[PDB]
Amino acid sequence: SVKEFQNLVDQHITPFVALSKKLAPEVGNQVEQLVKAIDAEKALINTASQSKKPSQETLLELIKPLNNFAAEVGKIRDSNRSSKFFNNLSAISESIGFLSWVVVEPTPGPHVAEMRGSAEFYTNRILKEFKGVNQDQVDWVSNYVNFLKDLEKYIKQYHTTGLTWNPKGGDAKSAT
Amino acid sequence: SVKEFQNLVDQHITPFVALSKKLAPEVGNQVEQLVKAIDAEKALINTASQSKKPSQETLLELIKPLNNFAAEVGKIRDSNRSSKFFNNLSAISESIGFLSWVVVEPTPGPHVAEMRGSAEFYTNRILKEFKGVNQDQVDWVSNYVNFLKDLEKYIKQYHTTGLTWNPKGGDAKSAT
Ligand SMILES: [Mg+2]
Repeated sequence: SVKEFQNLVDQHITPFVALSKKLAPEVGNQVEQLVKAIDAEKALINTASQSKKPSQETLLELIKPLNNFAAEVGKIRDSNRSSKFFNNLSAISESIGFLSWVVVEPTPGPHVAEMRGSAEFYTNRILKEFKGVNQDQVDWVSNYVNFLKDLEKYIKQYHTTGLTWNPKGGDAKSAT
Repeated sequence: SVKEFQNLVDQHITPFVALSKKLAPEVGNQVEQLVKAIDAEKALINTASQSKKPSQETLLELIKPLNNFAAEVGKIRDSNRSSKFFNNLSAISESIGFLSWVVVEPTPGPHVAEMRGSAEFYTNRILKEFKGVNQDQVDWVSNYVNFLKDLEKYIKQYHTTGLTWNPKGGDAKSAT
């Protein structure tokens, strides 16, 4: 259920947001958009639990808010090359497509795993630089990597071959 | 060497530019920014061939042009999610960090290979959709993927553990 998705946010994203704001202002701002995107994703999982799978045309419309937060995540990073936190900004900007697992079938889990590999290329740099030197950096990496690992496990149990829609539900081309 | 780098460009990038412009205007526009970045990368190779390795502060300034065109490649893709060629846009935007091999040590080749895996995640989608249907899409993929594979081979041969500087050269910040 959606509570299991929120449990992942509570466990990993919560502390991650705080560490992000503590590390640097532009990392905090980029992660605020990731959090807004994650909230939108939770809402789409809930809508899908209540609705018949929509047409491809309708699906392309439902994903728009997510893609717009992804544009901003990428813009903040690409415009901050001269940040002392560029590897942190990259870990997120180069793996924000994990959000698109909701329109991937039959491999939403592998879609997230691909994006975790891209995040890790940068977070491995952060650990090499900061292990034993800045515990906030180390814990920031742990929270994001664990979030992606646990998101893949959530997908594998609850949306194994694709986001779970409801064949007896209402029309997705709706909202509230 | 500068001439061998240009040879990669002639073999793979030049026909790729023609295919891009032919496929869609936004793909042609994104690829023209990629070419400007490759032109800047060739010039840095030339600079390094004739200059002593500069300070870390100076290296950060020398790569700004490259990074500026990379930001634009990303911007065009992120702004065109309505493109009927989004996988083509993503193959480039998600791998444009291959350009940064010029500041990576001792693993510039693995750096490009990591970016090639990100490009292939998207080009494999293009091939699955278009092999047997649109030879221009197939050839577009082949040229980009072969440019990255040949670039990794070029790095292995001429800049194995890092871009080659000249310890008996001039100042990188200026020429003759
Ligand atoms: Mg990007």
